[PDB]
Amino acid sequence: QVFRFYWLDAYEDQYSQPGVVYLFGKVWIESADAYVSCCVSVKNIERTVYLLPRENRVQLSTGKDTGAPVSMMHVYQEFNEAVAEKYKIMKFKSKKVDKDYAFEIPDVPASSEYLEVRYSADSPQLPQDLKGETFSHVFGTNTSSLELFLLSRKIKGPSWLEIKSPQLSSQPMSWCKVEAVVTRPDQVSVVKDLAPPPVVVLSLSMKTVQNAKTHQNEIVAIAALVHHTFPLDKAPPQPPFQTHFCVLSKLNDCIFPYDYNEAVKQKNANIEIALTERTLLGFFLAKIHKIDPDVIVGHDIYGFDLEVLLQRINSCKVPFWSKIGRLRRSVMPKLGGRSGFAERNAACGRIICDIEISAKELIRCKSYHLSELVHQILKAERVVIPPENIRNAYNDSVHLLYMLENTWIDAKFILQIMCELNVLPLALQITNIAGNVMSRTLMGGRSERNEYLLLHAFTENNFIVPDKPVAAYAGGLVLEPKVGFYDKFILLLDFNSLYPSIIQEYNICFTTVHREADEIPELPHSDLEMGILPREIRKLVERRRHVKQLMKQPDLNPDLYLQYDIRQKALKLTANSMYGCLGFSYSRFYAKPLAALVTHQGREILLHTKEMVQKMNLEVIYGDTDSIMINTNCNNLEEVFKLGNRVKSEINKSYKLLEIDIDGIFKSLLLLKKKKYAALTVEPTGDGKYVTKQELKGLDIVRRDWCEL
DNA sequence: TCACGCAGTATCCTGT
RNA sequence: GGAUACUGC
Ligand SMILES: Nc1nc2c(ncn2[C@H]2C[C@H](O)[C@@H](COP(=O)(O)OP(=O)(O)OP(=O)(O)O)O2)c(=O)[nH]1
Ligand SMILES: [Mg+2]
Ligand SMILES: [Mg+2]
Repeated sequence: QVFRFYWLDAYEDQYSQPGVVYLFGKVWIESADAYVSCCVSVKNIERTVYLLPRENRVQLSTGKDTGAPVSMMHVYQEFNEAVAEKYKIMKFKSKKVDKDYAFEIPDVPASSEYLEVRYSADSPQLPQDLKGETFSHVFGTNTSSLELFLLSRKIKGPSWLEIKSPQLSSQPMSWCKVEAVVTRPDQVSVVKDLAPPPVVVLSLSMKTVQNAKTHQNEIVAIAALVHHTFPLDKAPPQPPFQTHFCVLSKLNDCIFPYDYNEAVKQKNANIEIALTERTLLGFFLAKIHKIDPDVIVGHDIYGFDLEVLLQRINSCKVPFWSKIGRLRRSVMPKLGGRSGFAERNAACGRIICDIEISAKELIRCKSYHLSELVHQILKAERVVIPPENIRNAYNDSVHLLYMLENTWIDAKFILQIMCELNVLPLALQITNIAGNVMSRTLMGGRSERNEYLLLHAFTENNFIVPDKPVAAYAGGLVLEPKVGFYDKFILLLDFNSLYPSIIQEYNICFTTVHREADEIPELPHSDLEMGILPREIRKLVERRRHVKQLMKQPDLNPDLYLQYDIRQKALKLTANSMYGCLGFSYSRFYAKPLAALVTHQGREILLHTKEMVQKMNLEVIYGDTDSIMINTNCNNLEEVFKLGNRVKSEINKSYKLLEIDIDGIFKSLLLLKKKKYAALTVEPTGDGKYVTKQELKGLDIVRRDWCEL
């Protein structure tokens, strides 16, 4: 009876079905002794709102303070008599909860006794600014259903969930193989310490042609590579694809060169030849339904691939468009909108991986075209089929087969790139750390991840989170450089996780600093307890540190090492974003004061460090917001290292959690301008010997807007 | 429906 | 005064 399944994606429709969340994932079946797709519909996720009592009764804001003390009974009576009837709410359940609060709404105390009202999602929605006579504010009016489910059930990222007493479905509701319905959200729980299951993956590449008359792109070939046991916690499987399927359709005008039959006969039996685009799209939809991939990967999938797929399906009236997704629906989502949210909805329940977004997030390249990505990652050369030659290729069997094989090779390249960067395992790790949905993580961006991280952190610690929204401050300090050429060892001292360590050390948090709705707030007292933001930051930092320790293992494979490096970078960025969102205008946690303070402290720190170095009678020639370059004026490497250690210790002696380390020893330096220099980093091998590696920072030579020559 | 912060260097244009 | 790029942290 207990349904144990691994959940990968969640989809909700705020307008069609209120209070229903469609989780999708994998379940284990002994009859087939394998893993099959499952769709669980959590129902009746009741709206929860919090009412804040007033200290003194106010005559509907007309007579102002009246002097009558207000208790929870007064608030409940006011809600039951006036608000409920006015806004057409039939049935609700109310209780009292003591909750804390520290955010950007004034007159809301730190810890207050709120009245929590729970009522179905079918009823209307109370206004945000609703003010009565006993309560001064209402929180949670527009909270989404998925957010409520995830936060209430403490679900963070893909994981194993147990459902008690599942129910079947009166009629089919999904294209999966197993379905269940949960009548309450309390029946779903998370079970920890279990391995992720394998997930099917389909890498697809399309080749189209632009019909000038309609200016609409028409599909002529599709290729797909499918793996049925792709892991989410281990290295990619070699080879990266198990099976494949290719479909080729004749254009609306041209005809085959009277030899396609023999060509396909002698080539292979896995190529399906169709005569009309309708048949091609139908066969593709049927194949997608049969394979049932949990991850669909491609290049420009959000931009061109899926948009053109849906457009052609609509134009050709191909039956059963919903096969492209995992939920059976009648009305297509509206074509348009920013990014690919319409495309995401069209493929609801199926994770979509655009290697362009992941490449932009993970690595840096001059261009993110497929050719450049293959050149830089896989180190291979990809041939390009001119757009004007695809149409003319329908004149010989050899050329058409070559076109189809080119599409196949493009799909293989996409899958190989996906495997190389560890897009999927890294996405899973980031999602688990943050707590968002995996599709959101793979769509790119940083705001959502930190938003959900802080949401979970605050909800777990008995807080009322804000309501979703419906050069502004000083930054770092860049010391004036002594531009020139230095032929002696240059010692670079860099701080470790500067801003996160500042947040931890000085205890900068929402609940610690006293903000007032553009001046730098005072540092919080040292007699308080560590807040939520510091603790979370610490966690992230520790994760990164552990990864670095792994990177330090001796005799490690190159590729694996690189992977670890990428991971480190990701985590660092996450922490930095946890800082930066504090000054993000459109963030759910806009706390510009706090961020300002952070930066200010950083500046102070740098200043102090510089002063100390000068008190040691050394020379300081550069520094960018956490670093100092010292002209050792020496040529004995060992001695330089000694000095490093010395100053390092000295600096550390002033701080508890902050740390400074030797970020590099430059044999020679060419310091041109602020944030523009070159050097020969010294990597010691042992016995006093060392190798030199060229390093450039900010020079035009490392910019993409100049001719390669 | 979206989207991390700020400091800094380089190039180019201002008619109806 | 403005506009367009992309480095640094
Ligand atoms: N908001 C934001 N801030 C950043 C980003 N990159 C760097 N910073 C800021 C915050 C960092 O604490 C500060 C110091 O830069 P670093 O590159 O030396 O990183 P950090 O010291 O945090 O760690 P590390 O020296 O690599 O161990 O610069 C970023 O991508 N976003
Ligand atoms: Mg640093
Ligand atoms: Mg000026």
